[PDB]
Amino acid sequence: FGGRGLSGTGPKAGGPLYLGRLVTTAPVPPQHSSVHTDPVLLDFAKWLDGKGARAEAEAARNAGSSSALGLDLELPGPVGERNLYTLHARGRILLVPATESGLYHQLAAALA
Amino acid sequence: REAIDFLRYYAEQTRRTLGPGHGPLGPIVCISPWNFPLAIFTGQIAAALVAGNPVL
Amino acid sequence: APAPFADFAPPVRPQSTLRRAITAAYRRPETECLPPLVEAATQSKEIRDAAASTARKLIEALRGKGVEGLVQEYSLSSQEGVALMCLAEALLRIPDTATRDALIRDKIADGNWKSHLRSLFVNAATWGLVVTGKLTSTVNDRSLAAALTRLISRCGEPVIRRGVDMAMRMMGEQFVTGETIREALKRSKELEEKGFSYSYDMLGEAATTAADAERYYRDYESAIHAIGKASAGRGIYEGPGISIKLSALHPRYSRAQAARVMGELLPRVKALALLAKNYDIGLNIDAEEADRLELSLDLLEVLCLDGDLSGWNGMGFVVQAYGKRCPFVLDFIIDLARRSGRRIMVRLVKGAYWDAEIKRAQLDGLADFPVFTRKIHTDVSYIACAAKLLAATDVVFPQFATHNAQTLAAIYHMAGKDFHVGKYEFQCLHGMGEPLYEEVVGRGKLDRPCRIYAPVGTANSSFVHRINDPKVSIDELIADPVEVVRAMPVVGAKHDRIALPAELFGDARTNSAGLDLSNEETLASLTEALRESAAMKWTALPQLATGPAAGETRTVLNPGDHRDVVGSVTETSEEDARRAVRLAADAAPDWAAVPPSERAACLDRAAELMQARMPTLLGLIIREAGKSALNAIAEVREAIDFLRYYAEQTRRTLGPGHGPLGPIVCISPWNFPLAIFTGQIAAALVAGNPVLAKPAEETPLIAAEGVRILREAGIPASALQLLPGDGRVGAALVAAAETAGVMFTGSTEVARLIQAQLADRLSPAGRPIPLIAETGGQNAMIVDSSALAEQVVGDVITSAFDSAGQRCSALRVLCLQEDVADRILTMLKGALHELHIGRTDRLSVDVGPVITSEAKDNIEKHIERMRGLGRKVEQIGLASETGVGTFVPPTIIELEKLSDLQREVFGPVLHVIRYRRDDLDRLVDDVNATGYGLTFGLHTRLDETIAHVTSRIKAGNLYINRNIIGAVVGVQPFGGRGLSGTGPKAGGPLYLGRLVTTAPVPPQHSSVHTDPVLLDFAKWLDGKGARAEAEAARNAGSSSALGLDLELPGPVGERNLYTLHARGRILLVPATESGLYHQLAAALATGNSVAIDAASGLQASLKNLPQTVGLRVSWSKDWAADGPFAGALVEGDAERIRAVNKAIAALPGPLLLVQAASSGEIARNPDAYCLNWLVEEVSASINTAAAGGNASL
Ligand SMILES: Cc1cc2nc3c(=O)[nH]c(=O)nc-3n(C[C@H](O)[C@H](O)[C@H](O)COP(=O)(O)OP(=O)(O)OC[C@H]3O[C@@H](n4cnc5c(N)ncnc54)[C@H](O)[C@@H]3O)c2cc1C
Ligand SMILES: O=C1CCc2cc(Cl)ccc21
Repeated sequence: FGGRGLSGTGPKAGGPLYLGRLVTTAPVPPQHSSVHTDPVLLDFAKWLDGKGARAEAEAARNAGSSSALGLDLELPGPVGERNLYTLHARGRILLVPATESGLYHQLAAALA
Repeated sequence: REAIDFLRYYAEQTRRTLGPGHGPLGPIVCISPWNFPLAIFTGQIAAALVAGNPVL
Repeated sequence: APAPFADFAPPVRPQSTLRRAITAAYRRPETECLPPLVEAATQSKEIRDAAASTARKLIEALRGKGVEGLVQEYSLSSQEGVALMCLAEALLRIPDTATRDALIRDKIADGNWKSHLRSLFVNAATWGLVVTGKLTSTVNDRSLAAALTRLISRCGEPVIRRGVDMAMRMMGEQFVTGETIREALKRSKELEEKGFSYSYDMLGEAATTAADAERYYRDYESAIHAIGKASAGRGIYEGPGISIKLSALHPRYSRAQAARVMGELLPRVKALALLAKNYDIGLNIDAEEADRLELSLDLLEVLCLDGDLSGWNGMGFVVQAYGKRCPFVLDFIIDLARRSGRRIMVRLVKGAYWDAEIKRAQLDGLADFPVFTRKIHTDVSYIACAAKLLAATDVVFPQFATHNAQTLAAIYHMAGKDFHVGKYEFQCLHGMGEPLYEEVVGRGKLDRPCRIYAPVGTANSSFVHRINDPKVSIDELIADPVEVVRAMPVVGAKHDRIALPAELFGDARTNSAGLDLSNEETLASLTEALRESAAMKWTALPQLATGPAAGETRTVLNPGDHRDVVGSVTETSEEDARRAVRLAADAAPDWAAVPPSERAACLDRAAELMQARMPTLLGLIIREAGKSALNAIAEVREAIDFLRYYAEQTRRTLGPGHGPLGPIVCISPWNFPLAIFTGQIAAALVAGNPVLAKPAEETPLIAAEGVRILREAGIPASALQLLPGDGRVGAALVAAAETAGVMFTGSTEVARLIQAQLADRLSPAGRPIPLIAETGGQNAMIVDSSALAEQVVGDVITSAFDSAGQRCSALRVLCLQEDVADRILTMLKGALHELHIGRTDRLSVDVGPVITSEAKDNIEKHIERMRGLGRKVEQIGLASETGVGTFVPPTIIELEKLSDLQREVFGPVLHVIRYRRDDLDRLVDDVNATGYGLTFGLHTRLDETIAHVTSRIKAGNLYINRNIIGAVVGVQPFGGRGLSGTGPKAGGPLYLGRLVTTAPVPPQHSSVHTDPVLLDFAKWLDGKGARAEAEAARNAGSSSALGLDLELPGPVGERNLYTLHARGRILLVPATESGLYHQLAAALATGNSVAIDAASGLQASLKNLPQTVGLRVSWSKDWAADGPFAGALVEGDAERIRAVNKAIAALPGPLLLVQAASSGEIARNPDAYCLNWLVEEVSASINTAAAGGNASL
């Protein structure tokens, strides 16, 4: 339970991301993964590689893999009901970088 | 029931995930509403506690 | 000049009565196999009670006595358990224990596991089976990576150490008896002292190359010495033996290669048997696929009659009770034992290849399966065959391999009280059967010996699963399959949920039937039919509506041997071609008036005729087109499938409002001279159009026979005219004023010439003349380090060199991940040199000629250019006999970059490039950058790579973990994008709608998804006051089938998906603002972006677009600079449409599917622009047996 916009910050109560917010290093929640890779992230990583920013291109690819964007799960519940849980893009992320590499890392995270 | 489910859910989620590298924040202030005065009260507190934080 | 087909497939020896009885049973209906097995397996009430009691006692012992404890101790999820075992396997690839323990403590236990160790999860499908009992073909590596991170961060080093110790015990001691034969022998002493014996299996099968066969040979030879040394004179019953697989000892172990098998494989088996003889140990020949059974009998017969092997009774042979031939095979073996005086060791098994046999028989369209389809039938078969064996213990040594306590008990009591070591034995698998047979071996138990099948190296129906299932009672486990089967309503009924090959498509249509080229009766019958076909005076004539026409006559030659004259073609004059079109125009109303179901009945009758005539048609295709027998079967099957598929699609769709175009020119290629020929013509005909059939100049005879068959089936002469000849005939047909549509399959360059000719003309209704053009592909396959090299090599060899690479789908560029490139390349070159190239009237020929000398010269010029550039070129050496025809040796060329390849080379030429893992996405970019988009293959076990690659590749036909050729009608609807074609896909549901002036709604053609940019545009339209256009936009959003996602019925072990995607960027050439809005709505509703003609002057009509729509809109002054486009929408009067259609035809790159409407038509007709032609069909075929088995089966 929990919404977006004026309805709150997330993560959802009674959901698998909740405890991760209450620790300084978040764990990987159960079933939290996705085989989808954001295609713009991929385009960004190739651009970084063509630019010689090999550390950032590597970081971008790793972000694309570890992102759980596109997760699409059915949760156990009662008969006669289908309860679905999905991870989507949040929207537009404000990036406040200080350095070029910081910007590449933030952009990779947001694009992924 | 919702309070009970929060307790057991966050307990199981902890058993599935939390290890020594997932350090706590420290004291967490949990401010709850009057419309779910047990369930949301318990859910926030249980989550903060089981993640290793003392709760106000 | 050798007489055609005189040496097609002579058997290894004349088939004895006993051998013919085996062959007769090959695919015998299950209801006919089972009654005699029931009768043979019947035992007395007293014995049945005694057996049920013994089986109960065994099962009670079993249930009253690893990975699951680990999962419990650390609270692991299933994915965590699998991921842990994959980690442990990887850590065990580190040889030095202290080095591994340091890595765990210092790097792995701290979360850094990816940097220190190819995906960790390449074998996760195996570990998944271990952990969960469930099999997947591919691996969710992102889930496993998350799970591994989670479990390490939660549990740390202790869980890793426990996982490592568990995997080491399982892989070193439970999956195998030992990593080496010396180790396996050391570990066998314990159970040999308790009364077991051993048969060692040096893990080895399916040799791909001569070098691999030689490696397996020396593994067997070295093992025989080690086992014989250890046996130390214990003899064949008390002492250990060896088991071999014939497929390990020769890379071409098949009936088609029987001469090489007898000449090259047999001496190797003899040499190993001679060594086993000198040590007096057992040497057992394992049983493999059903199409190798009878071939293996020829080896068994020679060996048992070879006097050099006399005095030794250690030769053994497996027979599989799940096979319908098993009792007849046993009759043959028992007789062979009597004749030879050798006491043949006969291992009775149920069988290990069940899933693969079901899939293979379905793929091959054969009459029935060579195995039973109900497990209980295999159990009855087993017991029946045990009865036969137990009656012959004086001449054979039965070896009852089973883990099923009920099966065991039935046979134990069937055998009765008299026993001595050497009379018979049981057998079981190492690390699986010992708990059961610990209750059997030894004077304190049942006092019967058991031989353990011992591997050596580095299913809810199963007894082993059911024994561990608490919901399965002992009563269920000791149920007598013989009496259960006897009591069924139909004894031997096929399994309800498995389709016979003929019924693969259920009520939709009848699957075409193939021929079993491993069946000696079929081969003998086919030899005669093929020879007879070569004595026929095949002709092709201009067959006009008014009768055959006179013309210039030339001979048609076998491309594999120009001395072999196949027939005569009389070619069509340009004047008669033009007359044919006028005759078709005159006859068009009469054919259009034949009701669609009757037109479809013509197609169905032609399919029956082609099916009946298949053997004769095969012989013609083999000799006229240079095809192998197998490829000719596939081609006739495809023609049958087209006929039946388009007939069914007609019955599903066509009514009187779907008016025909008029005369359709069908230009077909030489590489599928019957199937593509038939498919184009059948579709046009059944859509109500009269057809001018222009076959390739190289292959007119089979075309004439196809027309003869269609006319015999009821197509009137005026509706189907045959116009043999060269491109002048094709050009005359295309240019004829009354030509209303063209279906072309051939080169992109000729398609472009046709498009330019058609651009000058409009239909009677003022629309562009439809062109369906299927053209080339520069087809790639990407292979990552998770793929199985042997599967890859087989699929590459087939995809690249089948039909001499003269498939439009043929594999042109193989992309190998760098880490595995050298190993796969070495195996590929080795497999290349096992191919037999020659005239195709021999079953042993793998690759035939290319079609003409000009084709040969063009291909060879490419190869020499690459060789001149310093590229490594691998070529098979050709025999001198190829000189009389036009052959190109199968060739492998290693390229530096995909850009080194600049043109489609239509021959048996595989290009290989290597890529770094991190460059996969750029590689997909480079593949797409050719502009082609026909077939594409991906070999990987990793879901993340599948999702990534298949979401980025732009190709019409995708293939996962299989070859990329032989697309099946209605299963992999065939056709690509870009330079590869206009679409719609042949053998797909959009095809017929292109051949009528008003397209029907295809079966299953809808989508509940609405393009969101369409929706934003419709809101913008309403904001601007364009209320009618907004409504039309919303209607287009609903009518669009973008997002359609279907699974098509096909064989087990494969998932065949059909999806509708956006085409790409549509060129919009509007005339009015309202026209622009309607065009934009049509394009957006189908997921496309647009480039709008800037010369329209309508820029002010798109002020203030939402950003979402703006992102999809470009304005184009220079259309050729802003492409490639994927289609075009045009508005204007007839002169404007003609001028735009001519300008679009001049655009470089792909042939654009153009739709045109007048402004008034846009206002009047909601379907002025048809959305069928604004989406792109994609077919994806996933081999789900690829991990070794079939989960759902
Ligand atoms: C020592 C040993 C050596 C062997 N050597 C070979 C060999 O050389 N070649 C070979 O092919 N097999 C061989 N096998 C057999 C194969 O590997 C399986 O172990 C065997 O089929 C399992 O049968 P079962 O009596 O143990 O168990 P069960 O659970 O009784 O029988 C399972 C078997 O039933 C059959 N089956 C399952 N479902 C169906 C169905 N729907 N319709 C029809 N049949 C079905 C399959 O054959 C399956 O393996 C060998 C087995 C042993 C123990
Ligand atoms: O069949 C051929 C080869 C050349 C060609 C050109 C056109 Cl316009 C039509 C057909 C054909």
